[PDB]
Amino acid sequence: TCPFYKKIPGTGFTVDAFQYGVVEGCTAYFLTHFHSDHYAGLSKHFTFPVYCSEITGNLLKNKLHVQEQYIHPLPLDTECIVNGVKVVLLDANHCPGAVMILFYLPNGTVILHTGDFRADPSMERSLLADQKVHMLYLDTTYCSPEYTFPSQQEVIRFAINTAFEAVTLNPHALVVCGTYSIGKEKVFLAIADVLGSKVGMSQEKYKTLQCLNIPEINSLITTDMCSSLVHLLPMMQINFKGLQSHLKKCGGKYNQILAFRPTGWTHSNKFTRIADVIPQTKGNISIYGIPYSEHSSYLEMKRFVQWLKPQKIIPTVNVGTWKSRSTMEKYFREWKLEAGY
Ligand code: NI
Repeated sequence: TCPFYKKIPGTGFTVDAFQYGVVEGCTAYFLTHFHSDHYAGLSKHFTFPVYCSEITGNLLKNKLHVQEQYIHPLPLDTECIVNGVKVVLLDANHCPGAVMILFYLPNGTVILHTGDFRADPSMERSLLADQKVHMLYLDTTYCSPEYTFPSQQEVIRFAINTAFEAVTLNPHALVVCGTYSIGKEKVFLAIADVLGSKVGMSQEKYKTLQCLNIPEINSLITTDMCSSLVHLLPMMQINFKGLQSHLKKCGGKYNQILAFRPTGWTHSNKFTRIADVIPQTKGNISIYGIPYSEHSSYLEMKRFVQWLKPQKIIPTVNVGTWKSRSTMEKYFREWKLEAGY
C-alpha cells in the first residue's frame, strides 16, 4: 500500500507513487524524474493526470508511450495552480528533467519535496529563499558522514585528462562509458568533446538522449559506432568479459580499451583522493571507477537543511530499517542543535 512518505497532507496528491495501482483519493500523480524506481507502473494504459517537467513529459510520451492527454508538463521556477493548489517546480541538480516540488497548502503550510537531488549553494538563491518551509521530504540516500565525494567538476577534469592522455599515446585505443539510466551524460559528452569524436550508442539510447533538450546534441551523439571512438554500453557490460567481447566486435579497428564506470559512492573515497584513483587492468583493458554522484554528499545535505531550517523532516530513502531510521533522526537533531533552530 502507498507509504505515508509518498503522500502530501492537505491535498489529494502523491509523489513518485505509480506502483500501487489506484491510490485511493489521489487526484494528481506527480513524478519528480524519469528513473525506474520512481516511474514503476507507468505505461500507455495509465489514465490519471501526471504532473512533471517538460523533459520528464518527453520521456513519458516517447519511451513509455503514455498518452499525451494525461501528461501535464509545468515550466520550472513558475507559480502554477494544480487542483486549486499553488505549486512550483525547481531544479533538483539530479539527472535531466529532475525537479523538487514546493506545495503551498490552502491552510498556510509550505512543503518542499526534494525528489532525488544533489544539494548545492545555488539553491539558496531560487524561490526557496522567499518563504519558510514547514515540512521537508528529503532525499537521504547518503545521510551518513562517511559519504564524502568530490565535486562533479573535479571528477570530469580527471576523466577528460585521463582519456585525452591515453588516446594521444595510443590513437588506436577505444574509450567506453557505461550507463543504465539517464543522468551523468557529462561524463561521456565531455570525453567525446576533448577527443573530437561523437559518442556512439544503440538506437534505444540515442532516442532517450533526443528527449532531453540538450543543446547541440545532434553534434555530440550518433548511432554509427564505426565513426566513433567513444562508445556507450550498458553498465552490466563494463567488465573484462563484456569488454573483451565488445573489442572483438570492432574488428581490429582498436587494440586497447579504456572504460569508465561512474558509480555512486565506493569505500575507496574515505581514503582516496581523486588525483589518486587507479584502474583495474587485464591485458589491454583498463576500467576506472569514478565517484560521479548526482545525490547530495552528507556535508552538502547538512548545509542545505541548516540553511532551510524546516520544522519537520521526513526521510524518503533508507527508511526500511530501524537502525537507519534511528541514525538519521539523530543526525537531524544534531543539525538543528548546532544551527539553533
Ligand atoms: Ni534518481
